[PDB]
Amino acid sequence: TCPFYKKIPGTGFTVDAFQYGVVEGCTAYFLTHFHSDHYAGLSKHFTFPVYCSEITGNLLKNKLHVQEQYIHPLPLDTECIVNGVKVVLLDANHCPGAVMILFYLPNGTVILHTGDFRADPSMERSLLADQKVHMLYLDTTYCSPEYTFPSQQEVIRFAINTAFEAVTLNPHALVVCGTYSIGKEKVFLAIADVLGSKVGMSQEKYKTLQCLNIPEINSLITTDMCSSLVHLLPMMQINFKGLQSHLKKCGGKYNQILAFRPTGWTHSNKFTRIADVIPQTKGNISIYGIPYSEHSSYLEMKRFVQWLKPQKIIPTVNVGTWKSRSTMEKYFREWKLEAGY
Ligand code: NI
Repeated sequence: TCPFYKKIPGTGFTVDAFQYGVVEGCTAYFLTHFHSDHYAGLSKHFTFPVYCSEITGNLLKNKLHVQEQYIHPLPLDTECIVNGVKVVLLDANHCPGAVMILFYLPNGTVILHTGDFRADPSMERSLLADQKVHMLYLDTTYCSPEYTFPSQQEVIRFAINTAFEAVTLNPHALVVCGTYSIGKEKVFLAIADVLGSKVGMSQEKYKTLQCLNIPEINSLITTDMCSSLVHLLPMMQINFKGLQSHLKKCGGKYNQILAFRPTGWTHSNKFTRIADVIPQTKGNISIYGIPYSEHSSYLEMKRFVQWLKPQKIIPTVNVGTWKSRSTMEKYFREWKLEAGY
């Protein structure tokens, strides 16, 4: 049965609700982004209207074989009308194609659903600036003050500098980057760019990336692993055994692996700046865990909400324990008292 925080009141709409069969009273299903926890249940047999971004639509058609007639892509930053309700899709600064949704209800209520997001001050100058929001359904993934992390830019600078130095010192080193879903493409693309290489990957992963419009993609990615010194592997293979084996598969082209595991958060951020990060090493294999997040830090989230000043906040993450729920509600109270709303 569909939870309440996936239902938009005063509409026949749901958000990221495909794993519950036919939702009672749902006339249109919105999908914020192409991550499995959100799309789970879509397939070729789906025959209700799905509203999403252009990129998300491309992925629905090609990867899941959803039929074209049921896919309704909307342009960003554009007032559109769905079953008589004005809607706008806004960039969520999450993975490619990820959106937030603004709903303008017939009675005058305005609702923002963030989907998954990484709050940024650039959002303070989109269509949000111009009006009040009565209800915010908020991505609360990292809603606690221990979750502090660097900017994506600082993390990429660290990665590029590390990889460039390693391959310069040993031209026979291979760089590996882990992946488990779309998102975090900048990690591997920025590395390949500095080394003068393409990123080699499986045919299935190549086809996924080709679905995303990213300009100059024929230009940065390939299925020819032999001609590439940056390889993309499943995140599960980013460990000493998986990587020893990969190295075996390369037929003596390389004698060393430097691997990156972009993670959300790790407790080393509580004690260590980006510049201080060091690898785990075993033989000729080093693994760096880097804090590349596509979700708001605590402070990013706090600033977004104190700017927006919603009348009611509905959390969409960490809602399953009484202790988590209580903790988040206590922060929301603080934020409201400090900002004067
Ligand atoms: Ni996500």
